[PDB]
Amino acid sequence: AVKYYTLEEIQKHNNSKSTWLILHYKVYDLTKFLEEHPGGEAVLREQAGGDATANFEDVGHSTDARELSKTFIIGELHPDDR
Ligand code: HEM
Repeated sequence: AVKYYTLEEIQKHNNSKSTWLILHYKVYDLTKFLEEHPGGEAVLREQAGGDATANFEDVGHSTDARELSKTFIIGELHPDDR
């Protein structure tokens, strides 16, 4: 099965308690990854609650980075909001 979230729900997760963002229609919970991110936590908090796909691809993340990102997926963006 798969859990779907709306943009309205995702937008709420951008505080000190929770940080979610969207990448390629998938929802990632990066709350506990903030301090481990090689690119820093500031670049993640700025995109929190929205779609960061372009910025993610813009810096050109490596294969290892993409493989690791999969562990943070909690669902997908609801089809109606795509
Ligand atoms: C899905 C979560 C993400 C993971 C697992 C992740 C992981 C990493 C890793 C492992 C690196 C080191 C270089 C590499 O291996 O490519 C990196 C660098 C970087 N990341 Fe991310 N990243 C994520 C999301 C993002 C997002 C959404 C942004 C921007 C909006 C971002 C901005 C950067 C920046 C600025 C660097 C530095 C690149 C450089 O110095 O060339 N990352 N990230």
